[PDB]
Amino acid sequence: SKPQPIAAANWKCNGSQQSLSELIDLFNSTSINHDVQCVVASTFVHLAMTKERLSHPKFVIAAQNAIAKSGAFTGEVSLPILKDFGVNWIVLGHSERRAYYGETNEIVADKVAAAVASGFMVIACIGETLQERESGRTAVVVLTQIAAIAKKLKKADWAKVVIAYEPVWAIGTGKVATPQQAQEAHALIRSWVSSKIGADVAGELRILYGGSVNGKNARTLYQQRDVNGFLVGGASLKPEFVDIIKATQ
Amino acid sequence: SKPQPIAAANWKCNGSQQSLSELIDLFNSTSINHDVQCVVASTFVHLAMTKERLSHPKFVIAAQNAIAKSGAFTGEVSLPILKDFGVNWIVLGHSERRAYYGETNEIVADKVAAAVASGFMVIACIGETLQERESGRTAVVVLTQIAAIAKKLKKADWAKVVIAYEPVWAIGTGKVATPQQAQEAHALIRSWVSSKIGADVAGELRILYGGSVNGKNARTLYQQRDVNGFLVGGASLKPEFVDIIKATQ
Repeated sequence: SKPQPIAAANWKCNGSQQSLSELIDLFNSTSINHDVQCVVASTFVHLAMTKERLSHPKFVIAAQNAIAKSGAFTGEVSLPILKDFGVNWIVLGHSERRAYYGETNEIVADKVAAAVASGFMVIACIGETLQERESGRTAVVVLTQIAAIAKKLKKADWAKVVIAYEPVWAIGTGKVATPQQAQEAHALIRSWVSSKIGADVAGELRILYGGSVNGKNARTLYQQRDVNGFLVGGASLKPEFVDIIKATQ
Repeated sequence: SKPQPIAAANWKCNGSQQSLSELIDLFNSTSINHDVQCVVASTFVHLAMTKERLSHPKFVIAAQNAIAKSGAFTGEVSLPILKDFGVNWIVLGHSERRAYYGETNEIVADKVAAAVASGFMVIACIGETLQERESGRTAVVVLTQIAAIAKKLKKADWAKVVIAYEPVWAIGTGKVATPQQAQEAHALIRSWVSSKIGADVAGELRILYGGSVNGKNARTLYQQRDVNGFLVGGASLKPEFVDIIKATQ
């Protein structure tokens, strides 16, 4: 059995009014006949356009990032401002933020906890780099990451967490991940949850894959045992995203 | 003579729909009988609300931050997305970003240049810390900062630049800046522009003060020779901001 799958569009730092309104239009015309939760994470700027125009009832909108408290933090957006704006989903600890914007395990854990304390649904990203994969440190790394997040949550909190596995080693490295490798990483995450938190938490937990998914490979990836959906990059800006959602049947 | 003054509200990481719509309402009811350019810099989230509801023709809206190019930079907003959204003003290199988010002189300079290349009006922030003020390194520091920005611009570009002086040494340190000290820092900036760029550029350049301004001290500060307005923090969330604008007469 699988828990309810998730198809999440990570638009990243992209979009214009025209192009995004067109995409939201396709989305609104789409028949989604099964139980999938579709999630659109736009830039802070486009949240209002998005919120207003996406009318399809299988789609929720999400923010790509946030900080815990409001205040003197010029240029940043806090969880409280997001909640007031009526945004209940968030992406946290994405690899790009970990690589470029100084987010350590500890910072991610803290944000996830704040988000969780305020009532958000979080997609928490984890993943190891090339050097880590190569020296055979995959399990150590990913589990070290998960445990940092886990260290801040209560068992009940897991109901609001969704984990996304990013194969950093294969993103921009000229390396390629196979479905089997994706499965081997997700099975590692899920066993840890099982032993450490509980087979109850472990069986309900969604684990999304966040490597390269396109409409061609999506189905083979979803077919794997421990894959519950996708955190999609590039293809989420294309009509092809529709094929990715259909792949979670 | 003074160039046209600027009253800039830096809302920082703050605001809710209700409180901000109330504030924008006061702003819309306000008689501003002289030549001042009022600038409201809200969070990325509130840009649309702001843009829609501020109808007063002496006010422009601005973003608190941005990165140069669109792309795979989860959680960030680029200049091109801002322009498409119709935002032509930006705050860059604010002290909070320099202290917390890794912005060096060089990063600031690059952003200012991109912004300028795309047609924005930039308020570029500069300022020295306590340690710097204390060891008597004020001139070295500030001028080092300005020169980094200046190194990337063409003389014509100065028409889009506004400089804000932040007395970092006096922000959260328990130290207090006097109007005379503010004047001594602005005169230093302006002389540098004069010698280095041209007395033409120097005489048209707005230099805003960005320390603590409230409605009580604003007039004494504006009275100084080289002060052309304010980059206001805290008081910009209060009705008192109206008194600050009136102070630039």
